[PDB]
Amino acid sequence: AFRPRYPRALFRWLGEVAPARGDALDCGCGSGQASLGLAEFFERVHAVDPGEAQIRQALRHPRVTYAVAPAEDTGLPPASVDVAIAAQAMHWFDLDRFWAELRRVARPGAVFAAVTYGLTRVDPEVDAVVDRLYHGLLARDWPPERVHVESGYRTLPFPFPELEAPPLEIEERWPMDAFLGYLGTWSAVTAHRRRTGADPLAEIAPALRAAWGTPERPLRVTWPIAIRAGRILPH
Repeated sequence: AFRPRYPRALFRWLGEVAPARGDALDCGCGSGQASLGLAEFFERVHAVDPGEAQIRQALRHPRVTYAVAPAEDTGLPPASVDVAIAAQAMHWFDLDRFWAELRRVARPGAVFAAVTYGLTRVDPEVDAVVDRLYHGLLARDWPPERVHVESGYRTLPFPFPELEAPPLEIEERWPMDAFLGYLGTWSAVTAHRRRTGADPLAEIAPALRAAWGTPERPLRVTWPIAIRAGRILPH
């Protein structure tokens, strides 16, 4: 199964807004899914996640240092970070302890960005089918509400003077089978199977093929990126 990747443009934007390009902190890094992206624009990447299994499987890079730690207690030296990102949903974060930690590690002007993405879009025919899946067939099966990440962090209590983030999107070039594989990663798809014993992707596949046309043809698939960003400490 394949998953959307944050684009180079996101990391490039972080490289420009940061006060310098020395040190990036990846807060809740999982297995390094965004860490290598940061490494393109920042000299050192410090990546933390509390999950030992995630860190054990993390993708090695010469300039990325991983550690098992919560985002709120990184162990990093104070005043050592130019940018910090949380791009895996701020999972299990105590926001107020987290903000204290960012203030401790930040250099003057350092940027924090909470980053997520929204519902995949392809074209209007395919989107109608996806909308029926997401809002219709899976409506009872959405996972427990995570108000902040679901709002694109619009609702996140955010204590830092904010930047205006530019419009950005994830872009992939996927044939139908890759796109179905991706839909199969949604929590709601698993939950639907647990509840009904039926595969909702099998149910929608005829309609999806009709919308797709020739299933082997790769289409441009996008996801809109949502960012809430600001300066942790003043310049």
